[PDB]
Amino acid sequence: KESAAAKFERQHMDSGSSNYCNLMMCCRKMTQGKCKPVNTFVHESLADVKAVCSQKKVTCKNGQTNCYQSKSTMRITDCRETGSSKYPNCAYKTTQVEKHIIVACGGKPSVPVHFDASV
Ligand SMILES: O=c1ccn([C@@H]2O[C@H](CO)[C@@H](OP(=O)(O)O)[C@H]2O)c(=O)[nH]1
Ligand SMILES: Nc1ncnc2c1ncn2[C@H]1O[C@H](CO)[C@@H](O)[C@H]1O
Repeated sequence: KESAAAKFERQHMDSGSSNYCNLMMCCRKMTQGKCKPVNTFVHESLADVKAVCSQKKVTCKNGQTNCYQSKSTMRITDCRETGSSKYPNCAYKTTQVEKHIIVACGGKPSVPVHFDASV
């Protein structure tokens, strides 16, 4: 069983083309069983992302208060399923932007365990 922190790294970290999401959603296993409809990859170092856990506290979309917002914008890519997408033939629109990220943090040490939003 993969931990929440490991799942966060696999689905969201790509510390670092229109086919980017199509390749990544597949390699990171977000197209098995169903096409994950929306996902965000963060291109900052794992250290910079883990640091968000000690940055600005904000409320989580689900109501929890263990969420934090990055102090700076970060380079991210949003992958969104296209209308033509249909499992097992998933298809994604890739959009790069620079925005702040909001993540839920948990564990000891407190590390990201869920990508909540970009803002
Ligand atoms: O900007 C956003 C907002 C939400 N999500 C994702 O959308 C899914 C539904 O909220 C969540 O993934 P999960 O199914 O693993 O919990 C969350 O990570 C993103 O990737 N980016
Ligand atoms: N605010 C949140 N805090 C922690 N985990 C969350 C939150 N929203 C969704 N999740 C989920 O993401 C985790 C993925 O490992 C699940 O364990 C479940 O907690």
